[PDB]
Amino acid sequence: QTTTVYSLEDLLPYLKQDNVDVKLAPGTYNVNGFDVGEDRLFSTTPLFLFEGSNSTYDFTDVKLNINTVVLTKFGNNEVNEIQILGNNNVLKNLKLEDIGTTAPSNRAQSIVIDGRDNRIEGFHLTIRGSYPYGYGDAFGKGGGSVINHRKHSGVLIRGLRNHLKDCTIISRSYGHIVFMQAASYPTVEGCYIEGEMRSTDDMLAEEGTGSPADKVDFMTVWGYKLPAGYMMSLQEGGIAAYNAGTTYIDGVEIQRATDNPTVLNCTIKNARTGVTLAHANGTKYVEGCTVLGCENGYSIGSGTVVNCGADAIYGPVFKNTYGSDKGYNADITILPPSDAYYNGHDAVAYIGGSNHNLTFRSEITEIPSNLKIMVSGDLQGLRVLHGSNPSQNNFAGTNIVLRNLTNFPVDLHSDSSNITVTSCDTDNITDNGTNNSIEAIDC
Repeated sequence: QTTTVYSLEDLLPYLKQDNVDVKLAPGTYNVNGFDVGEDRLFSTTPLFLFEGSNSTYDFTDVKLNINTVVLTKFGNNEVNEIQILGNNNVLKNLKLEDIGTTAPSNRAQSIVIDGRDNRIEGFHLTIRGSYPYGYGDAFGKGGGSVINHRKHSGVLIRGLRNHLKDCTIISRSYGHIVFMQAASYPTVEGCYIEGEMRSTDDMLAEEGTGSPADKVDFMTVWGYKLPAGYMMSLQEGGIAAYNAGTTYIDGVEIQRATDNPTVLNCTIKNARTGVTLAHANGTKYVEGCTVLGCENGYSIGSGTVVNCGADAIYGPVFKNTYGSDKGYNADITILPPSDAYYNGHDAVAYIGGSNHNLTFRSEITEIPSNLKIMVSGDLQGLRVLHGSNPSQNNFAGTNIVLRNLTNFPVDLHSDSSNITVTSCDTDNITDNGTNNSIEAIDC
């Protein structure tokens, strides 16, 4: 029943059909600029548009090389390499690599998952080609940028009950690695997700070169000159959910927030955030995850983070996003450093909002003097200085259980109230709050 094809040309008609079982034969397939045009292999974008439903596509031992010049061959329009519009499809085992670093004319996504009940499993994706590449989001990630951007993100999960499973996603592009827009019940499971980092000090060393950042005197979109002493991802979110998107399911165009996301047994390295789901609605659940060398570890707003780890070399392992955060329950291990420390945020965690139950565990004995668990206060976060992003900083925390099974110090700010703290040591706890309880635990 499986049909095997031996070229991209013979693959494309099956994408339009329902209930097919198709295999693209092992080999290397190249997509170049000359493959785009009216009489060419790819006359439209998305390049591979999966419109059928109830189909299975096997890409075992397939290497698909897409030249990044293709991101410029469709005018000033978004280019998606793969988009799934149908339902109940399974795509497996493709190795997809962007060749070169040519930026999109507008913007690009490697994979977009619409429809419902689709699964992409076992893919190996390498994302390349974006502008500007080397500043993270310092000079703009949305409208009103200081340096105008041509972003290129990895996997965009939308639709309903769509599933990214056992994939490796490597990004060397300015964009999210895995993100969700208008996705209901998305699941990310068993994935390895990886960006790369650059220090703000290395960016500031562009002074006098005539670089794009040098020409704006390093004035960030946050309203201040780029501060020294931070490590930034060149990517955006590793696994990030946003509240405003459009998706299509069964011909219906839907504009909604992401809801009910689940993230299981993923490892996320060198992204702006490990897992951020604060903007998603419904039930948020994160379990078994490992976050290494990200600017922020876990920020889900409300829900459960359990049996998860993060190191603190570049930023806090935990952050409450807003003072509106309620019901965030977490059990997070602060992992040994994956690399040298370079944490300009002066915090291992920033806690606020209300009715949280937070446990931190760690075997670390070598504690950098600037790292502390903060409950309320003025976070020295890269994007929240000098009143920038004001709702994400300087807010109160009330009625929170904090179980500090670590050697990290704790600072309870004046805006903290009714914090129930238990800690291995109470001598390194500063309490300036109201009606807080501090009790010692024996290891």
